[PDB]
Amino acid sequence: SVRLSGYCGSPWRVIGYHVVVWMMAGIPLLLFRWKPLWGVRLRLRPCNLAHAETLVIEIWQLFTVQVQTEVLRYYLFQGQRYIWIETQQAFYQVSLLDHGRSCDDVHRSRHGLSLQDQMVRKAIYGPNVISIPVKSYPQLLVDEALNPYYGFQAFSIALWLADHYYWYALCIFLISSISICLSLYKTRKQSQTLRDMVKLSMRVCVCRPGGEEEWVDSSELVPGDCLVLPQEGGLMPCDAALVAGECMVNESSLTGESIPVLKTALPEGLGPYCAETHRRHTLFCGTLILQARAYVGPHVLAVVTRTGFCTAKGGLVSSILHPRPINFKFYKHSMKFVAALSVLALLGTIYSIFILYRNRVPLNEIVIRALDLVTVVVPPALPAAMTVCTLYAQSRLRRQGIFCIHPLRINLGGKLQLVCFDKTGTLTEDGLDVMGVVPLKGQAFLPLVPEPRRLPVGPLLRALATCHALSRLQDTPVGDPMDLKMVESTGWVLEDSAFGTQVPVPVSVLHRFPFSSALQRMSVVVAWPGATQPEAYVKGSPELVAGLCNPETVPTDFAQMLQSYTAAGYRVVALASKPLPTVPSLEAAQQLTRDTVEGDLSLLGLLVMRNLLKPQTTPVIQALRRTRIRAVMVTGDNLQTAVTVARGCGMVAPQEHLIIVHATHPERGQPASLEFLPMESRSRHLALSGPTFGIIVKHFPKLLPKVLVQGTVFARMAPEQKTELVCELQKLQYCVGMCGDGANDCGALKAADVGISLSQAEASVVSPFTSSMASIECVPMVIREGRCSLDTSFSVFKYMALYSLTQFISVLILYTINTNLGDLQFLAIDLVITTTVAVLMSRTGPALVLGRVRPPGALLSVPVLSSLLLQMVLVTGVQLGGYFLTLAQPWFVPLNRTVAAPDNLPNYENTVVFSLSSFQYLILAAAVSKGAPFRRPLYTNVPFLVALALLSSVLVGLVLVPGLLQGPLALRNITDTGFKLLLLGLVTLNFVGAFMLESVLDQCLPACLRRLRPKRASKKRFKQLERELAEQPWPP
Ligand SMILES: CC(C)CCC[C@@H](C)[C@H]1CC[C@H]2[C@@H]3CC=C4C[C@@H](OC(=O)CCC(=O)O)CC[C@]4(C)[C@H]3CC[C@]12C
Ligand SMILES: CC(C)CCC[C@@H](C)[C@H]1CC[C@H]2[C@@H]3CC=C4C[C@@H](OC(=O)CCC(=O)O)CC[C@]4(C)[C@H]3CC[C@]12C
Ligand SMILES: Nc1ncnc2c1ncn2[C@@H]1O[C@H](COP(=O)(O)OP(=O)(O)O)[C@@H](O)[C@H]1O
Ligand code: ALF
Ligand SMILES: [Mg+2]
Ligand SMILES: [Mg+2]
Repeated sequence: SVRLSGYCGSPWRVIGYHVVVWMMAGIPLLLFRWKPLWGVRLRLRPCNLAHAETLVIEIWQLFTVQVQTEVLRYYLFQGQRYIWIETQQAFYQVSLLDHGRSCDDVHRSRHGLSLQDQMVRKAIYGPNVISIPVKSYPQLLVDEALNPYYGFQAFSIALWLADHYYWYALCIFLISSISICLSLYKTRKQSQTLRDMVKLSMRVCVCRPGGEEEWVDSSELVPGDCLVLPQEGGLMPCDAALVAGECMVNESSLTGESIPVLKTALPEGLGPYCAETHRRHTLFCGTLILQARAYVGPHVLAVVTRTGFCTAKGGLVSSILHPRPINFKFYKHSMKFVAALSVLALLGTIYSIFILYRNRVPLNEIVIRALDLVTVVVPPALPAAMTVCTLYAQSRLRRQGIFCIHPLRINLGGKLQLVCFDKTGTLTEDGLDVMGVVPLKGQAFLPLVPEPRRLPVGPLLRALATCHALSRLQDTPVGDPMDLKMVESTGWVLEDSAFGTQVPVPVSVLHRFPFSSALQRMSVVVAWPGATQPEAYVKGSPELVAGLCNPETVPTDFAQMLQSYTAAGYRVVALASKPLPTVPSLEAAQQLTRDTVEGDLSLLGLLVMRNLLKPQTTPVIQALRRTRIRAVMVTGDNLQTAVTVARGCGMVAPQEHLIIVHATHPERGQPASLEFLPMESRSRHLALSGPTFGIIVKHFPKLLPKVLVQGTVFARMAPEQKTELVCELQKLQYCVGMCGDGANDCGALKAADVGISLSQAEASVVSPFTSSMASIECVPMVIREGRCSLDTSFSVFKYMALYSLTQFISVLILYTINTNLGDLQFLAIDLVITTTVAVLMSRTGPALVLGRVRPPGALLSVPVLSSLLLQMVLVTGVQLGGYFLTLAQPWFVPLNRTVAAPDNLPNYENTVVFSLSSFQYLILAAAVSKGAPFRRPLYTNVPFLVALALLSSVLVGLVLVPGLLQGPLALRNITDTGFKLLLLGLVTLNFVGAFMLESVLDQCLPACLRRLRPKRASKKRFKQLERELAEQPWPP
C-alpha cells in the first residue's frame, strides 16, 4: 500500500525551518534524518494533492519527490514516471497509460506515430533512456561527508587542533579521507558497473506515418512509435511487438539463455496486448537481434510498447538500484553491543573527570580532556575497515569467477541453510544423447529403435525431424539441445521452414507453436508434397502428452514403460500426432489456434534421451550434505528421473529412505487426498510432483510445513511453482539459496535469498549472484566466502572494540598521573599501526572446506563479550604491571606533576605505557584473526603477516635501540637494559597469554555454556518442525 502527501510551496516557512535548524543545533538535523516526517511537516504545510509541490511516499519508509512541470506535471519515484492525470486528479504510473490496448490496436499503430503526437508523447513517457545519474565527484563527496560519523570526526579534528595536537589532527583527517575515498571507490565502481551494463546509443529508423521513414536516435522512441528492424540485425533499443515478420533474438542479457529464440509477428485479435501472454511476439530491450526477415513487405516492422524504465531491462535495473531490504540482520544486538561498550566508555569518562578534579585541573581543561577521551573511543578507521572488508570479499569472489551485484548479499551467502537446485543443465550436463525412440504398433509399444534414422518414413520419423524450433544460423542449426539432438538423430537436414530427407520427400512446417516451460510441451503443423492434409505433431512431457492423446492410442502399459525408461535415469519426452483436415497451405495453417492442435492427438512414441550428471555435482552435493545444509532439487522433469538423479548426486544417500507424496485432486464427491507410496532403493526425504505441491498448498496447509521441511525432490515444477516453493521455504525462516541456470528459474532466483546462475558473462542482471563456471561448484565457494566474510566482519568489529578500549585504558592510566599519550604517539598508534592492521586483516581468504559449525550471528553473545572483557583485563594487567614495575626501578624519576602534558613529556611513565600499548595493538590484531574454521590461517595473508612482522620489529627497535625516534615521539630514554628486556618479556607474556586465552575460550566455553544453560528450543520454525518430526514422523 502507498500514500501521498502534498505540500504547496511557501517561502516564510522554509526560511523559518532553515534558521531554526541552523542556529539551534545539529541535533534537530540528526533526528530529522532519523524521522523526516517531522522535518517535512515543519518545512512546509500539507496541501491539496493537485496543488502539491512535494510528495511523501510510504510503502513505513518516507520518500520526498518534487512534482516537476514540463501544462504537464509529473514526478519520478525510483525511476518510474507518474504524470498528473487531470481528469482523475491523481498520479497514475505511465506504465498504465496505454495498458490494455488490444492486439488489433497495436496492428493499427503498425503504420507509425504522427510526429506531433510523437512530441506530445515524448513529454508524457520521457526520453527512452534508462539513465543512471552520473554524480559529480564533489556531489559524491557531499554524499559521504555529510555522514554524522565524519561530522564527529571533524569535531574531533577541531578539538585536537584547539589543544595543539597537530599531528593527531592530521592523522584523523587522513584516516577520514581514506574512509571517504574508499566509499567513493565503492559507489563509483558499482555505478560504473550498472552504467556500462545499461549503455545504449544508436540510431534506429522509424516508420513515420504516410509511408515515409526517418532516422532518429534511440532515445526519441515512445510507445506506439513504429520500429523498422535491420535485416542483418542489431541491438534492440526498446521493448516492442512484432507487427509483421519473424526475428531471431539472443535474450542472454535479459535472461541468461544464450540459445537464440524465435520471435514471430503479433497475432491480430480483439484481446489486450500483454508482454507476458505474447512474450513470444515481443522483442525486449537490450537483447540482440541476430537476424530478422520479413515474410511480407520490404522490411520487418515492430511497434514500441515500453521505453525507459518501463521495459523489462528497465525493471531489473530499477530493482538493482533500489533493492528490497535484506530481512536478515547479520550482527544481532549491534545496538546493545555498542551500548555495552558505551557504558564502559562513560564509566571511564566519569572516572577521568573525577581524577582530573582530584588533581586540581582547571575547569577549562577538565572538560577539554574529558571530551578528548570521548573522541578516543570512536575509531576513525572503522568505516574504512568495513568497506575494505566488503571490497576484499567482492574481489575474492570475482577472482573465483563469481560476480555479485549487491555485495551485501555476500554475508547472506554464508548463512544459507537450504539450497534449491535445478536439475537439467545445473546438476546434469546441458548436452543430451538420444538413446533411441520407442515406436508404437497400434496400442502397444515396440522394441526401442536405437537409431531413429532406420524408422520407416511415417508419422514418427517426420515428427522427430520436424517437431522442434531449430533455426539455421550462419549455416549451422541452433536451438534447444533436445531439439538439436532429436533432429540430428534422424539424419534429416534443416534447409516457412523445410526439411530434406536424409537421402522420403522434403517436409514443410506450415505453422509452429513454440515450447513453453509452463505448458511443458510444443507442437507444429506440417505438410509435405503429396499430403492429403497437414499433420500436427506434439512433443512434450510423456505424461502430459499422453493426456492429450486418445485413450485408445495410449497403451495400458504406458506408465510402466515410461517408468522403466525414467527410473533408469533417462530424460523422456513423448511424441503425438493428429491429421489436420484443413487444406494444406500457409493461409489456413497459420491461423490455427494452439488449443485446437494440442488436443485429441495419437501417441506416436517415446524419445528416450540420456542426460548425465556433471562430474563436479556429486562432490559438491556431498560436501553440502556433510555440513548439514539441506540440498533440495526443484525441477520440471519427470519425478522418476528427478529421483534417480537425486540418488545419483548424493541428495539421497543409499541408506536413506524416500517417500513419494502423491495428492489426488478433489474430484466430485470427495475431497483432496494425500497418499504416501514409499519407493525401494534428515534420514527420510519426500518426493512430490508439481500438481501435488499445488494440491498440498491449497488443501493441506497444515501438513505443508512438514512436506517442505523434509521434501528433497520437487519434480514437474512450473517456474511460478518454483518461485512459490522458494517463498514457502523462506516462510519457515530458512535462508534459501537457489542455483539454477535456465531462464525458467528467474522468479526463483529473484525470490531466493541467494540466487546463482551458472553459465554467464563477466557480469549480468539475471540474478544477484552470477558465475562463469558451468558447474554447481560456485555454491560451495559462495557459502565458504560468505562465512569468511561474516567471520572477518565480526573480527574487525572485535578488533576495533579492543583497539578503542586499549587506547581508552592507556589514556586513563596516563590521566591518573597527569599526563597524556603525546602528539606523535597518537599519530603512530592510530595510523601506522592500527589503520594498517585493520585494513590488512580482511585480506585473508576463506577456508578451503565447509564445516558444520555456522558463523556466529550475535555481537552481544556471551562468547564475544567474555572474549572482549578477558582480553581487556589482560591488556590492563600488562599496562599497569609495567607502570608499577617502572616505579620500582632505582633510576625512575617521576614526571613533573605541576606542568600538564604535553609539557611534561617525555617521561618514563608515558614511555613505558606507550611501548606496552603499541605492542598490544598488534598482539590483539593477531589474537582476533582466527583462521579456522571459516578462514585461512593468518600467515597466508602475506601483506598482513609482513605488516605485523615489520611493525613488531620497529617497536622492538624503539624499545631497544637508543635514540631511534625518541625525539620525534617524545620518548624518554631508559639507560637500563635489563628493564628493557623485562618490558620485552612482559610484551611476550601478553603475546602468549592473549592466544592461550583465545584458544581456551573458543574450546571450552561452548561446552560449559551447553552444560550450564542448554537452549530449550530454537525460534526457527523449521528447526521446531524438525524436532517435532523426530519426536513423531508425519508419514507413519
Ligand atoms: C601511513 C601509512 C603507514 C598507512 C598505510 C595504510 C594502507 C595500508 C591502506 C590505506 C587504504 C588501504 C587500501 C584501501 C583498500 C584497498 C582496495 C584493494 O583493491 C581492489 O579491491 C581492486 C581489485 C579489483 O579490481 O577487483 C587493494 C587494497 C587497498 C588499496 C588497500 C591497501 C592498503 C591501504 C593502501
Ligand atoms: C617510523 C618508521 C621508521 C617505520 C614506518 C613503518 C611503516 C611505514 C610500514 C611498516 C609496514 C608497512 C606496511 C607493510 C605492508 C604493506 C602492504 C601493501 O599492500 C599490499 O601488499 C597489496 C599487494 C597485492 O594486492 O598484491 C600496502 C602497504 C603496507 C601496509 C605497508 C605500509 C607502510 C608500513 C605500515
Ligand atoms: N524443445 C522442447 N519442446 C517441447 N518440450 C520440451 C522441449 N525441451 C524440453 N521439453 C519438456 O518440457 C518439460 C519441462 O521442461 P523444463 O521446465 O525446462 O524442465 P527440464 O527441461 O529441466 O525438464 C520436460 O519434461 C521436457 O520433456
Ligand atoms: F532441470 Al530444470 F528446469 F532445468 F527442472
Ligand atoms: Mg536447466
Ligand atoms: Mg528445459
